[PDB]
This record gives sequence, structure tokens and C-alpha cells, in this order.
Amino acid sequence: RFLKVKNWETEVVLTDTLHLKSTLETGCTEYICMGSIMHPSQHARRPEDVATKDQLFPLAKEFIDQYYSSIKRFGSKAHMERLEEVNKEIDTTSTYQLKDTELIYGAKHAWRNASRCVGRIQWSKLQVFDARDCTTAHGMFNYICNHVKYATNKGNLRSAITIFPQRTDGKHDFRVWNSQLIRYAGYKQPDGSTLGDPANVQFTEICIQQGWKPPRGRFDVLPLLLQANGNDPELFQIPPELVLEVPIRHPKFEWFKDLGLKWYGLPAVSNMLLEIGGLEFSACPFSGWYMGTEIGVRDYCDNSRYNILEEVAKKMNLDMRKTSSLWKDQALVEINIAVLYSFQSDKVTIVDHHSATESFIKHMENEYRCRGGCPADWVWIVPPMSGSITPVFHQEMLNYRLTPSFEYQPDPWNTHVWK
Amino acid sequence: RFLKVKNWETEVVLTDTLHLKSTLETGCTEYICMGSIMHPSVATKDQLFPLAKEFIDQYYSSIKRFGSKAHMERLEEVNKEIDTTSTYQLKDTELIYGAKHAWRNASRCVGRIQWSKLQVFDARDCTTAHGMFNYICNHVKYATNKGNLRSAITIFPQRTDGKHDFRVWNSQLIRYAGYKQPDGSTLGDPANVQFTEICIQQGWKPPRGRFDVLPLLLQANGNDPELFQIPPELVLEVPIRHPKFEWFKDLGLKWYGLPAVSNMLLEIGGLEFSACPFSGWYMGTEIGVRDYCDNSRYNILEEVAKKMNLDMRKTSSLWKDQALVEINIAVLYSFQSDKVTIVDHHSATESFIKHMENEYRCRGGCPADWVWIVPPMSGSITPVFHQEMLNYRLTPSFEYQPDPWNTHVWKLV
Ligand code: HEM
Ligand code: HEM
Ligand SMILES: Cc1cc(N)nc2cc(-c3cccc(CN)c3)c(F)cc12
Ligand SMILES: Cc1cc(N)nc2cc(-c3cccc(CN)c3)c(F)cc12
Ligand SMILES: C[C@H](O)[C@H](O)[C@H]1CNc2nc(N)[nH]c(=O)c2N1
Ligand SMILES: C[C@H](O)[C@H](O)[C@H]1CNc2nc(N)[nH]c(=O)c2N1
Ligand SMILES: [Zn+2]
Repeated sequence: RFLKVKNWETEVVLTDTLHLKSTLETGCTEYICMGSIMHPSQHARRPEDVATKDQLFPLAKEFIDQYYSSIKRFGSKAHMERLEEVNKEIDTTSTYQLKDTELIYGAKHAWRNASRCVGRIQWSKLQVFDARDCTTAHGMFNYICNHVKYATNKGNLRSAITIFPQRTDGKHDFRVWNSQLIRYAGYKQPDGSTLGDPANVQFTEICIQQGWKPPRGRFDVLPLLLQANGNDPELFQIPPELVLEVPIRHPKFEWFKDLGLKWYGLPAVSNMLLEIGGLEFSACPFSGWYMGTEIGVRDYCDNSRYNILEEVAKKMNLDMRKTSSLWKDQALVEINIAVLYSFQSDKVTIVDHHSATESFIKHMENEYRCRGGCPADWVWIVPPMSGSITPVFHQEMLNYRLTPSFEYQPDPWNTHVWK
Repeated sequence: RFLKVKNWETEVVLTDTLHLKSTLETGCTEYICMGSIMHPSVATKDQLFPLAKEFIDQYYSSIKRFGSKAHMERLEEVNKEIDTTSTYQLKDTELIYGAKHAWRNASRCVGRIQWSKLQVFDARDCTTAHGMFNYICNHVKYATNKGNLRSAITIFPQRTDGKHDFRVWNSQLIRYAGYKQPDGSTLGDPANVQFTEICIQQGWKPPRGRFDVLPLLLQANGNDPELFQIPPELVLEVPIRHPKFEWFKDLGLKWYGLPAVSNMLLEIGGLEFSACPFSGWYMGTEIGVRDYCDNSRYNILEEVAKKMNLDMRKTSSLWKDQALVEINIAVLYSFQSDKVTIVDHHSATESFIKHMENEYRCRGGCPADWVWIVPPMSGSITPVFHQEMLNYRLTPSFEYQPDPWNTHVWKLV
């Protein structure tokens, strides 16, 4: 059945047929909505490790069919032969291998399918680095360094994904143990408080426990912790010259630069899993450019993060006596003004939440026009500040799960059998 | 079957068993989620007993009287009525309980920590629009309480055959008129333009100004609705000024103190109360963010940013964001100075989190609509933003109904 979505600010209605292709459960039922659960479902597509032939082949035949349908070649010579080819590979190795073209289509369509991503207007501009030949942590580190250098591009950032060998039996997983390629360290204090970034206290302590000598500051770039083919992970320090960083100053308040804050320029998620025709790529660092709110709202102001609202209000001469002065809201805007101004001053790519949300509505129209729909997750698309004065707030959205996709995966130290 | 929700700021984990009690659809399916759709998707005898049995069993359970003599008698008494009359009548106790639980069950409402203190006015003896006006006037006075606002609902007879419905045509009991101009602009509140037209056509002579309190349009027993002017002295209003910007008062802005929604439908035990205006007090952002800053509303963001000298050339200045905060400060300060009840979005979200935990503890869950609970500004810095929530439809519930002018078949001339 068709389904309609409406924008209550413009009354534009869109009709969704794409959802008929959705594959995995969302977690919801007709009696219960789970649209604010972080991980609602666990509906995978095969047993975690090596499926049987009748379990893996259907998923592959699905993806190949879709890819050749994409390129106006359904049922053609290449398509029929490829099916037989994947049959014989599965028969002989219990898995199969993607062509380079199929790998790129797959990567680009996982992004296009990422319902939580406000940035997807860019989806077809992704640069894919094939690292499926990699065999060691050292090689993993080389591929990552090149990723970082390409994607940073001196501040004119470029979207990229690097794809390491697919999972095979689960014992031989490639993993980036860091959650992002570049994050700051968090240090548990003697008095019980925390220095650096609290999100990373546990990882930061794994690194120290692994032999990292922490400089023990507020903005200590963490080492890379890389796992190849199921071995114990290994530490690597990213060459500093490759880590672009922006000092936060404020266009008006000169005292702001004296708060001593900076953030890195490149967001690069490295703990997610990419899924293409039954194949699972457990290591696939991908990177873009920040929306300003990701730094200034969440990274700086969350309570279990940097928590600098506290101080920015003091230096602003604000009534911190009661909430109704809205001192939190007022500092929160100034901080985000500063992040945007600092990144733009240093000609480092960044997008504000007004431009980004506007782009996503344009993207949404585009998709409904040519594709029959566009999975979008209102809870994540709406920026965490000034929600209702952005155009996505008044936009109805359908959420559903298309493949290929990015998926979550457990932290490798919960499941790693050490050597 | 249990179900868990996590707070990702505090790691508190609550366990929802109450969700098994729902039997109303959400519009979500197993493979699509519709949690951001505004509106997803009369009874015969056969349909009615089970709904009534459901509510009566629930009521006698709530008072530790389940299976009692008085419980079984009420059930049989209810059955008799649905046979003899095709409907039935709620007791006064049942009505109060139902009214309060509909509030308790309203998943989009962040102010439900107050649910048990609802003052219920039984207006089921009403027969005419003039009767309705009297009841509403006494609702407004009382709830307003000279600025010390008190929650209250007034409940009118209930639907019978669909033909003799009571309706308040107003969407709230106090709203400002809106006049579209020949040049395309709008005077007053753009949100109420259509209802303003309806009133004018019914005979209302508008002052055609910025803050005209609309007249009540009251329908009783399925008759044509009638106009009535709320007595001006019962409409408490707050002039909006700002504690720092002495120029803010020059915007000439004011709002009414009493938010009082009147277009919804109250469902208790299969009975439909199509007129049931209810009221509480404001969260600031309802006025400061959605009333004055929604582009389709009073839209004073441009004007406020002007008078702040902000750089309005590029969005990344965040002038919009900056002007929004100041309006919302001015709203809270204005109400607190005139000692009219109001809650800011921080305090309100903190209270709802306490309320939710308590309701999991004592009730086994608490249906909540994250898309509506999260304030429309500064979301991530309020605790609900990080709170996982399960959404499902318990009854009694408040429900949406179609606008009366889209379905009313007229009588006069
Ligand atoms: C190019 C600039 C991009 C911007 C501005 C952007 C923006 C965002 C933001 C703000 C979020 C929510 C993050 C949070 O609040 O925690 C998000 C989610 C996400 N983004 Fe993007 N993104 C960009 C590029 C990319 C690329 C290149 C990929 C992968 C190819 C990607 C994949 C994702 C995924 C998979 C999620 C959510 C996954 C989940 O949790 O289920 N993004 N995006
Ligand atoms: C006393 C203080 C109250 C506060 C602070 C409050 C606050 C709110 C807010 C902010 C909303 C969202 C409105 C929007 O942003 O569009 C809401 C929705 C709602 N409130 Fe409350 N409210 C209060 C009292 C009540 C009472 C007394 C009732 C009924 C007896 C009630 C029933 C509802 C309902 C039914 C909805 C959502 C209706 C829908 O599904 O659209 N509220 N409330
Ligand atoms: C590529 C990219 C860019 C950006 N600017 N932001 C991004 C945010 C996420 C993201 C998704 C879910 C959870 C989290 C936080 N762990 C981040 C992500 F995957 C990729 C992002
Ligand atoms: C009683 C009460 C108090 C308050 N403070 N707020 C309330 C807001 C709504 C409401 C529900 C749906 C949409 C809208 C938007 N006009 C408002 C409502 F029914 C009742 C409210
Ligand atoms: C499209 C979207 O679902 C819609 O605008 C909703 C979102 N959340 C909301 N939340 C509140 N409090 N009030 C609203 O009107 C809305 N509107
Ligand atoms: C409980 C809630 O679903 C959770 O905190 C979500 C809400 N929306 C979000 N939205 C974005 N963009 N990023 C997030 O981490 C979250 N967290
Ligand atoms: Zn849902």
C-alpha cells in the first residue's frame, strides 16, 4: 500500500512506495512504537557466523539482482553469469566476493539508506577505498592514514569510506576498536571526576592498559587500536600532521578563546558494520564533515560529556540561580556560534543545522521523485537545538530498513578471546 | 513479556509491563515506523459491552474492589442499559476516574505529573448552547484563579446517535483572531484565520486588531452553533516584556494566561464525550517558540533579530537561534512578574522524568511520545532527550476528531 507523508509548514505531500522493499523489522508493532529506542531490533539476516548455502545465497541473489536492476541490465548475460559465479563461490568457500563496481554501489547505497543521517544529499559523492587485500594491523594503519589524509584534504573535506576484508567465520574479524578514528581521551580522576572526554574513559583505559603512555590532558588524541584477521589489537599513533584541529574562538566575546577549547575537523565513525548481500564488513571507517551542533551541542554540552555550559554561563554574567532565566539555552547558542565561526575562519568544511536540514528536505523530495520514498528517522534528523525553527521539524517521515545498510555491532572487547 | 527502556545519560533502566494492556493501534507496523506522523490510524450494542466491561473492570481494580458484589452489580446494570437503551451512563466516580486517566494516558503530554489533581466539572445535564456558555465561563474562572492556575475539565453530555453531538467549535477556549488582508499579510494570529472567518460569517463583528479574543462558538444537541462573548474580565492576559531589552515592550506583544483545549474527544468505556474542554498552565516554549516564532504564526523572529543588531545575512550567525532564546526569556519573565503560573521547559522535562520513573514503579509503565515530549528548542540539554520511551495507546484516552464545520449539516434558513 502507498503511504503519504506531509509537511505541515508547506502542505506538500509525498507518497511512499519504497517501503514495500523494506527487509528488517523496525522493532515496532501495530500496538507499540519503539521509534526512540536506540537499538530497537536485533533482526539480523543470518546466523552471526558462517551461514549455510540456503541462508547466504538468497541474500546475495537479492543484492546482485538489485545491482543489475540498478544498471538497466536485469536478466542480462553478466547478471545470469554472476549468479552462477556466486553460487560456485558459496559452494566452494561458504562465502563470495564482491566486484569492485558492486562494492561501490553497495557502499553508496548503505549511506543512501541510512535513515538517521541528515547529510545524505551527498550520498553518490562517496570515495570508496578498497582495502580488502589488507592482512595485518600495520596494513590497516597504512590504509587509515591514507583515508585521513585524503578526506581531510587540508580542510576542504571529502567523504570517504575504507573497506577492510569481510567477516568470514567470526574468529577472524577485522576491527577498528576506536569508535571514531580521531577522538580525545578521558581520564578518571582521583577525586572521582573526569578529565578529557568522558565518553572515552573506558576506551582510554583500555589504551593505557595496552601500553599507551597518556599525556593526560584535556584534548589527548587517542591512539588507533587495530585488529586484523582476529588477532589481538595493536596500538598506533596517528601522525599529528594528519590530524586537523580547529581552536574555538568567538566572533564577539574575546574571552572565549581563553577557555582553551579545540576540536578536530574530521568525523570518522569506525565502529559500525556495513552489510551488502549477506556479507558483513566489520571494519569500514567512514567520514564526512561535521554539522556544527554535533560538536557544540552534544560533544561540549551533554552532561556525561564535556559539560562546558557551566563555565560559558559564568563568563557571560548570567543568572544561574534558576532554570527559567534560560541561561543554559543562552550559552548553548553562543557556543555553537563560536564552533561555526572557528571552523569557517580556518576554511575547514562545516555545515550549520539550518543549511543541513534545508538540504535534507530537498534531498527528501529528490528521493520521493525518483525512488518512491526515502527512509528517515525524525528523532535523529531533527537537530538537538532549535528544533522547531528548522524545516525538518514540521516534516512527517517514514522510517524503515533497506539493504545495503550500516549496522551497529558490539564493542570488540566484550567479545574478544585474547591471545 | 517484559520490555525495557534505558536512559543514556544516567543508565537507569526501567521495565515496561503496562504495554500489554494496550489494544489500540499505533499505525506503526512491524516493518515501518510512523512515530512522526501527526495523525495515523457510532458503536452498536455488540461493540459496546466489551469496551464498557473493560473500563468497569479497570475501575473496580483501581479501587481494590475487583470481583466484589458492587463490581458484579455495576456490570449487570451496565449491560441492562446497553440492551434497553443502546448506551449507558457513567457514575460520577467513574467519570472523574476516566477523565483523570485519559490525562494520565496522553502520551504526548509532558505535564502529566499533575494528572491526579484534575478538577472535574460534570456538565452532562446541559441541554443548550447558553447552558454550555455558563459552564465554560465557570470553567475559565476557577481554572484562572487570578493567575494561580488550576487544572480542570468540563464534560458535556456525550455522543448518542452522532446526530445530537455537543461541540465547542473553538480549538482553544481563549485564542486570538486572525484576519487575512487583501495584500496577503495577516493581522493577529495566522493560526486561527479560518475560524475567524467562520465566526464573522455567523455574525461576529470583529474589532480587526492584533489581539482580539475570539468568541465562543457553542453547539448543543446537534443544533447550529451559537456565538457568545467571553466576559473580558475573565480573560487573564500577560503583556510580554523582557528583563534586559527595554525596547521589547514596544513590540506590543501579549498572550493569554490560560491554555484550554476544546476540540478533542474524551473516550471512556466506549462512550464518546465530543465536547470536553480542559485546561492547565503553559510551558513557556508553547508561547515563545511555537506561538511567536513558527513561520506560519506570529513570526517575530525577524523583528526581534533586527532590534538586536544580529547579522541576518548568513544563517551560520545563528541569529534565528539567538532571537528565539530571548523571546522565550521574555515570556517566562513576563508571566513570573505578573504571578501567572507557567513552567519552563527545563523544569517541566525534569518533572516528567520523575513522573515517568514513578509510573514505571507503581503502574508498570508510562506511554510517552518522544517526538512530542522533547521541547521544541534546546532539546539535547533537557533530560528527556536522552530518555528512551515506549509509545502505545491506553484507554480512556483523549482523541482527535474532525473539525465541526467539515461534518455539521446545517439547519437555519
Ligand atoms: C558529509 C557530511 C555528513 C554529515 C553533515 C552527516 C550528519 C549526520 C548526523 C548529525 C548524524 C547524527 C549523529 C549523532 O547525532 O550522533 C548522522 C548519522 C549517520 N550518518 Fe551521516 N553525515 C555525513 C556523512 C556521512 C557519510 C559519508 C556516511 C557513511 C557513508 C554517513 C553515515 C551515517 C550513519 C550510518 C548514521 C547513523 C547510523 C545509526 O546510528 O543507525 N554519514 N549523520
Ligand atoms: C498543567 C500543566 C500542563 C502542561 C505544562 C502541559 C503541557 C503540554 C505540552 C507542552 C503539550 C504539547 C503541546 C504542543 O507542543 O503542541 C501537551 C500536550 C497534551 N496535553 Fe498537556 N499540559 C498540561 C495539562 C494538561 C491537562 C489538564 C490535560 C487534560 C486533562 C492535558 C492533555 C494533553 C493532551 C491530551 C496533549 C496532547 C494532545 C495530542 O495528542 O495532540 N494536559 N501538554
Ligand atoms: C560520517 C559522519 C559525519 C558526521 N558529521 N556525523 C556522523 C555521525 C554518525 C553517528 C551515528 C550514530 C551514532 C553516533 C555517535 N556514536 C554517530 C555517523 F555514524 C557518521 C557521521
Ligand atoms: C491542557 C494543556 C496545557 C498546555 N500547557 N498545553 C496543552 C497543549 C495541548 C495541545 C495538544 C495538541 C496540539 C497542540 C498545539 N496547539 C496543543 C493540549 F491539548 C492541552 C494542553
Ligand atoms: C512533523 C512532526 O511530527 C510534527 O510537526 C510534530 C513534531 N513534534 C511536535 N511536538 C510538539 N510538542 N508539538 C508539535 O506540534 C509537534 N509537531
Ligand atoms: C533516547 C533517544 O532516542 C536518544 O538519546 C537519541 C535521541 N536522538 C538523537 N539524535 C541524534 N542526532 N543523536 C543522538 O545520539 C540521539 N540520541
Ligand atoms: Zn514506530
